Amino acid sequence: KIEEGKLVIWINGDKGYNGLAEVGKKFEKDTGIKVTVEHPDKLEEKFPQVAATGDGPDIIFWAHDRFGGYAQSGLLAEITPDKAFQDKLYPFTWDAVRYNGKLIAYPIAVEALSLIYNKDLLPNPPKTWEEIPALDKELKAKGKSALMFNLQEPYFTWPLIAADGGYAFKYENGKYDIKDVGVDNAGAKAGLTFLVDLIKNKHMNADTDYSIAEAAFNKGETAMTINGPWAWSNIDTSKVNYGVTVLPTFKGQPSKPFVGVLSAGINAASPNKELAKEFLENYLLTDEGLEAVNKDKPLGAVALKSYEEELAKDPRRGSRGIIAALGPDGKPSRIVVIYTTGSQATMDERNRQIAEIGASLIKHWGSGGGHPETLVKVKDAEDQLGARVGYIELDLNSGKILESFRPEERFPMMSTFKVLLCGAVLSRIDAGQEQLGRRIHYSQNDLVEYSPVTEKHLTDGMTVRELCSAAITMSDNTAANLLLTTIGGPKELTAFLHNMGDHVTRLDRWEPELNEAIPNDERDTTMPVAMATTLRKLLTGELLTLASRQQLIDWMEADKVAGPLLRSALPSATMENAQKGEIMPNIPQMSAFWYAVRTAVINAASGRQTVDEALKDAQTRITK
Ligand SMILES: [Zn+2]
Ligand SMILES: [Zn+2]
Repeated sequence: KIEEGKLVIWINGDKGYNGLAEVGKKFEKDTGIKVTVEHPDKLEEKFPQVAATGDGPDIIFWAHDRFGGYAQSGLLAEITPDKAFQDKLYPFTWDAVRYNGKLIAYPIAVEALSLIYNKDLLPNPPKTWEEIPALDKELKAKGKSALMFNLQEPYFTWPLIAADGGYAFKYENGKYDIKDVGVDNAGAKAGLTFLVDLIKNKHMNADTDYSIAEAAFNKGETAMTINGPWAWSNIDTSKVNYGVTVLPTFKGQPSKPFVGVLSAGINAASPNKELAKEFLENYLLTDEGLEAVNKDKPLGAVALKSYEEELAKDPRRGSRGIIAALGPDGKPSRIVVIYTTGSQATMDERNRQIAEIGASLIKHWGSGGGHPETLVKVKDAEDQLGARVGYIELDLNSGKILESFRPEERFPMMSTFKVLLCGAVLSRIDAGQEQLGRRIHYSQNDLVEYSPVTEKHLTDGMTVRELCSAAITMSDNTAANLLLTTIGGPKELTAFLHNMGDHVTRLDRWEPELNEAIPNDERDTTMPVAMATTLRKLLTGELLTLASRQQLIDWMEADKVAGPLLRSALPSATMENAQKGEIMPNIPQMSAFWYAVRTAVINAASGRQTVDEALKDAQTRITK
């Protein structure tokens, strides 16, 4: 059935098939094997048909989502690359091509929508979705519009719908639960409501599809569009002075686009599995291989770290203190605490220094922790910032201090107290005294400075779960106060810590007053060693349940990713949108998702159905 002795490749017409062919000639010269590149019609639908009969191409290129439907039947082969190669790619790209611990494909490129804006019409793009209506009113006066994108398809509309808590299918442990769908939740409804209101207020049109949006932006008629790298060439051709940036926020939370991982899967019926893995590992997944493909058709962002760093260069309220659990894709094994002080340093300077300590930590991981170089970088941090730095690196399992610097001096906790706060919250949940979905209502007066999520939920309210997430990940100050009120205030948090053996850490004040940090003021302070030990008691033992531990870990993970610690260690517009987005579920049940959600959006857009009933009907359709 399948030719013995040569490689046949199936890649889509929109992708750089001619660029992959040049890599095919680079392999042909070195080995002496005829590399064929074919682009047939409906290749993602033809592959289930051909591979089932013991036939088909050796290597298939497609987004990872359909690849789950091949691993179920048995059409894809297991992938065995060494860590010497698995390190060269991003840790999340592999988790997109995993089915039951197995590896079914090599990740090549990452696809995610981004905000594209005309620099001539709009030099400074909006940071939030909420400011777009008033910006559209500004631009209509000049015969232009603010934003035009494909409203017909769920994929283009999802980033906004999912932003405030929407999801396709729940991912827990590793398996996607086909019964837990989040297209019906309050977050999804708020998201769709905003879109519908944009349509109702005539900032957008219900008829706008892919070609109407693309032509309107490329002709300079609209200031913004929403698209992926597959559209970049048409804009280059159009000669519009354009930038690509992070999608706007909605209710203080990032837009949540679907993440496609263009992947190269090896056919299970193929007799050339080893011959294909050589071409993919040693030829394609190199700087030179990706170069040829990216030249033919821009891939956007790539799976190979060395080449993404090069592409990221293309021109087209922070943390004084930090707390992090590292080695996280598997159970975290280390706690890091760092505090910076003084009124001299800018946040960019603070962030730069924290990143350098982070970069130093990852460099010497698995070496046993506490490498002399990292202590040098910490001392260098105190130096450059012109004020005391506190630091501790702790092994989560042993409780052993791997490194310390000013471990027993007091430092203002500031935003780091919020993890301890939500630790107390989850403790009341475990006991039956609290529910993560209990909604809390509040007024304008409750709002303090630096409250990006809470200030957009005045009419809606917020669940305890949303408050903890906003407090930790978005550092929402009002959120922390509202959570403090639930447990009884700063004295109760202090009482909670003393009851679990931490007699150092103290919270005395509310937000924003707890942030002021008067020199040597002992209010709202901790020690690096106190904080790390307390964090350890919360993340090990029986102080929280497994479910609560995992949730505390998951809040901290998003905080660590959004923060400075990992910036210089593992650093694009496509990539940054993908990092805050949703990995597209690799199940055939996704077909039911696409059908129902498309119907829901066109019905809510037209006024055929209300937003509530349109998404209820969609939810019913999925879980049927
Ligand atoms: Zn919300
Ligand atoms: Zn005490």
